[PDB]
Amino acid sequence: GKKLSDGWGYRNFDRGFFGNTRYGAEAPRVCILAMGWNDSSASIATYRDQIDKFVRKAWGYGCAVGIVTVNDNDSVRMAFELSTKKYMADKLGVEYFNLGPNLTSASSRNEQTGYYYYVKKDGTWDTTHPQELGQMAMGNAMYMQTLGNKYCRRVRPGDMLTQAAVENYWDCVGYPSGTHYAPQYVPVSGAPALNVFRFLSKCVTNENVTMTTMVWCEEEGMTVSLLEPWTNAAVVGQSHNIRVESPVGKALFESGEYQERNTQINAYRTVLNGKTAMSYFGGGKTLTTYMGRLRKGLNFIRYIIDGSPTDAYFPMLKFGSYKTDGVKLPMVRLSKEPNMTRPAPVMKQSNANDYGVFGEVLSGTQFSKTADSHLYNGASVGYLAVPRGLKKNTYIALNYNPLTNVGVLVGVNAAGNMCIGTFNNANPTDWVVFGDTTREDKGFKVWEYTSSSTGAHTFTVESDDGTATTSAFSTTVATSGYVGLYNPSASSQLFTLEYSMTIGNVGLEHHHHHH
Amino acid sequence: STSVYDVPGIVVNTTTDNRAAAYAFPGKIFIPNGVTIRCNLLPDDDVRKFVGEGKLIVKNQWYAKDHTFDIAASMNGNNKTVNDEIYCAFRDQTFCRIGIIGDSITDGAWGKQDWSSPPTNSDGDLDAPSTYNHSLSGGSHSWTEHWMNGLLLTQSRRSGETIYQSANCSVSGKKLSDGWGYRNFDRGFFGNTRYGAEAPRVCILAMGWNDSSASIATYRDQIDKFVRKAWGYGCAVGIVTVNDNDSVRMAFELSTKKYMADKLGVEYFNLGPNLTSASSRNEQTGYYYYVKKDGTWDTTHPQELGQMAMGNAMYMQTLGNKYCRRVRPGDMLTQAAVENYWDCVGYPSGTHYAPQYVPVSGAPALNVFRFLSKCVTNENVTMTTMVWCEEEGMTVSLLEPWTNAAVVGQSHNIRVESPVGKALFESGEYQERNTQINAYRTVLNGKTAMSYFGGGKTLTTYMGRLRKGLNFIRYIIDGSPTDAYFPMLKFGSYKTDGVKLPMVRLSKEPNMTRPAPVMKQSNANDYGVFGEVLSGTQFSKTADSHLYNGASVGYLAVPRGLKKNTYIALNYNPLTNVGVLVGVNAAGNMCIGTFNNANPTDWVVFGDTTREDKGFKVWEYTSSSTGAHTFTVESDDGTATTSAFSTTVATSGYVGLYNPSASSQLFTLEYSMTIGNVGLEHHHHHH
Ligand SMILES: [Cl-]
Ligand SMILES: [Cl-]
Ligand SMILES: [Cl-]
Ligand SMILES: [Cl-]
Ligand SMILES: [Cl-]
Ligand SMILES: [Cl-]
Repeated sequence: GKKLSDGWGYRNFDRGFFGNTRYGAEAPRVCILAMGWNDSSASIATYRDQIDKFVRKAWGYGCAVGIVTVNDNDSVRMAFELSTKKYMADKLGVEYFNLGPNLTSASSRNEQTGYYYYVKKDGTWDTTHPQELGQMAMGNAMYMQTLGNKYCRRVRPGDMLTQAAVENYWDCVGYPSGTHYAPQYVPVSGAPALNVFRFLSKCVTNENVTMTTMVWCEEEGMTVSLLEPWTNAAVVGQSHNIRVESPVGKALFESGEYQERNTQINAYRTVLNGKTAMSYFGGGKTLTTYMGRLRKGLNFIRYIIDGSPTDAYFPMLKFGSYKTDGVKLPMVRLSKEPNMTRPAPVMKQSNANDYGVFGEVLSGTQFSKTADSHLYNGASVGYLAVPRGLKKNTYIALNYNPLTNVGVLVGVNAAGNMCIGTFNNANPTDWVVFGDTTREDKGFKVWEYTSSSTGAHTFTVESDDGTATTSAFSTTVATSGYVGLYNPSASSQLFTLEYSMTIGNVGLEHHHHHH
Repeated sequence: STSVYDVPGIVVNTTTDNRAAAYAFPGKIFIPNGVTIRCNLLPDDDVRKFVGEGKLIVKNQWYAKDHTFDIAASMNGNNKTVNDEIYCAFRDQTFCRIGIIGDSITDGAWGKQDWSSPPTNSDGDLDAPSTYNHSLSGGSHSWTEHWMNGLLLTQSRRSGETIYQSANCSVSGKKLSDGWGYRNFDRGFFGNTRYGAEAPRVCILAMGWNDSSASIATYRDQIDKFVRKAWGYGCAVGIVTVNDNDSVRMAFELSTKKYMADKLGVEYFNLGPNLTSASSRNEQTGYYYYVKKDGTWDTTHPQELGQMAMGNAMYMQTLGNKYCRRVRPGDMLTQAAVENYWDCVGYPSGTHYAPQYVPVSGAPALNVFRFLSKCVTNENVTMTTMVWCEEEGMTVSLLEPWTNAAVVGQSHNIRVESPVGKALFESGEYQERNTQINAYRTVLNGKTAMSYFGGGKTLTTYMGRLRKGLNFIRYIIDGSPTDAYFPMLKFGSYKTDGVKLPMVRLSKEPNMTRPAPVMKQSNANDYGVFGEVLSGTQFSKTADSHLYNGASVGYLAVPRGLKKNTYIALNYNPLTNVGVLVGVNAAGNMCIGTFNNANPTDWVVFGDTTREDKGFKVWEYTSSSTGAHTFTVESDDGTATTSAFSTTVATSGYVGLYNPSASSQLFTLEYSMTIGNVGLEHHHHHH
């Protein structure tokens, strides 16, 4: 209810800063003039003079002065603010800020956000005084226009946050010591993926850590994936997890009079949450976790490592879009050379484009790689179709990792049965054999699911004639990779197939009985 | 400088014309603060003769009138700003005459094929005295007037009053190096009573192209001279580069006009980039933008679409900056702060209505909105907005959030034009060319879903592709409505729009009484009204209708068929519990029907009684006549077919599964909705 035209802001500069010993009883190092909305009946000239008066008082007392417009939701106020606060900021040579645009973005995400941003507890409409999420979106804009400008990366689909200059973007606080650790760059080798990295960044903590970062999404519909580049001495079951909040701010108090409303809004802010792949598969690995959708504007990312680790490595983040993420291999028909001892990807890119660790995880192409796990597992569906079947001793490879030479095989063995197994840097020793011995050149489908309990990739194979089926194969070893072909037979053979990995969020069931 | 009191021949009063004495004196003249003299300056007289903080009384050479020249403003700048004046005029609702001094491009070539220059005398200068208005004549379709169009369309959201008007004093072949722009400042503005016979509130210097043989230093000095004259007479000065299509001119413009704009502290504008975008959209736009009526190539004087694209850039760099949203695929324009982006003019009253925010409920979609914006009109309305597309290949969808008391058949329609401007005159000598170019501008047009399905509903309409740059969106509501609600707009891409559900195999629980979507997102991501309409994913929703209906194809495949009393749901709306069912009934026949918040009472049953676990496809089409969604079902063995099902009730929703049987069952399916534009037929005979 206070106005700049009244002289209230000018007077209470003294009373507010000099008169408050908790505020230091002195001029503040930074002084922000944020008034404007109340005064629209006052002349442009009048208001300009009041701004001049205010700025020079603050200048004289040693303050670094800024001027900020906080809201853009009123047609006339926008023009007024431009002619006074923006005008005087330029003329006086003081920094100008507008939080309005980001409020508009956050509040206009869909058909429901208008409620969350502008509807008061008494059920009335107010775009002048935004609700909790609105106040956060404004603060987020102010952060981006200050420290965020150099310390927060602006991202679009296709971008990656790597292990380089992590100290710019990440912190690493230990629990319970509360130590803020400093990143180190160490050379890594002795495993194919590490030889790709050459160097990773880490902290030596010997305790649980919380690694946080922020990114600014330039577009709606964006997504994020997690790379845990070296799971060192981790043990399966530890509570490693990750969480994304957007918009960002001081969390509402989960207590008091408005505990329910506050819990509701915080939950709404939390757009992603769950266990990482490391929690499923343990140490000595390099693992990828699909997470899901982000929000336009500022996103807060909190990453927890459990089990009191000696070394804690910073993760990398890959950004995509929910409109294109997945794996999409349209129908292809191609021959492969005989006497192979190693599966080969159906569709390759240049090594400069993808060296097979993280860059093409669920990127949604004919070149894409699956992920080891999802934040929301047991909700996605891998699908392979081999319409004209396969020759004997000929197989399709699923989740094949050319770097580690590990993947799943499915096809027709020498005896003419269907079979599925784990190619673990050698021909499988865990073959699951099924159906009659006449499976050559007969079509089948393969469906892949994941367990939200174990992280295991479970496979169901069904011949088109309905005679040969199995779901008896499951793996926690060949959990991600590319589609490949394998021809260990003595003759060149044709392979016809398509593959698609569809991402889901709500868990789905896929069981039926023999009846 | 010399003090004015020491200069021979000067008389310090307000009546004696000190002009002859002042310019007979060879040096500069200092007039102190608070002191005014009469100096009847002639248009060629260098106003930099005077320094200090005094004032001149300057007689109008064409009307019985005087003008004040402020030397302090001329010497130090007046701190006025083009944007400041334009935004101030919007807020204060005061008149804002915008004057432009320029050359051929700004004159209006080739904004319309019958373009002509302002009248000029035998000396080559603007006629004065004058009642000429270029905007109503040969320069009616210059980029300046398209710029005005954008301003006036933004102004329309407050009032019907025409506060933005141009004074385009631009003549082809004229130069700044000659001193022509400096001289004709006076003649153009003072000498024209239709232009107010005074300095304009805004003054734009748009010259540049002609002068490339003149020195950088020479040209800088001419800009300095011009700006200070305009400063002294009270103008908010801007400098604009209009074209970027010449390699050498770009560098020249940077070293003079951009350079001096920064040094003098006046706003700088470049319309070039947007011209480049619009003109480089594809392999054919080069013709539309740069080929003259005589079949020759000219990238210096763009055609009609080029002039509009330039004006659009100028609008974006002025009022458009706060009053036009910049969009990319994924963005939505909602019901919040519509007054910033929309107007609402009634017909025939011509009233400009003000938006109201009212609480809504009593229907699932309204409970999602909680609040909508509307106008109470009791008459037909036209709602217009503009958006700026940051990318090529973008699309738009329409949401009509509450169709209130609408009746089926009313002519509600929507139209998109891009680039934007004053429409070419559909008459005269170039009626055919003009009609052609306007049609080309109009990138989308057609009936809305409300026109098909009527009142008491919430409806979505897919529209189609937009253009990079400024897009004009006009929305008409017919049938004299009491309430008119503002629509929301969702933006996508033509490369990804549709519905795409790859092959999925999943089981569902027995004894359901409600279909359930195959693939869900979080409620925060999509609450099922508008956010995922044709977004092109496994989560996406279909639309009730298209601007271009009867051109798209829904496709469902159920390769391994279905168990008895088990169905796939199409267009299922979980909010209203409404959708289409197709599958195998308890008797073992195929069937299709409308699940209207209950099991269907309109079942269409066909085929023999052995359809269990036998594959079928389903094809969905729309009528451009009725808006109805018509279905064709065909079993893979060819024995069971029907096209006898049609709905105007279950017109949009998600893919779902329905298992009312007593056992858990597997469902294998894929679905795709492909958007088309040219209408297609899909009928065959039993022969
Ligand atoms: Cl207030
Ligand atoms: Cl006020
Ligand atoms: Cl100056
Ligand atoms: Cl004459
Ligand atoms: Cl010219
Ligand atoms: Cl020249």
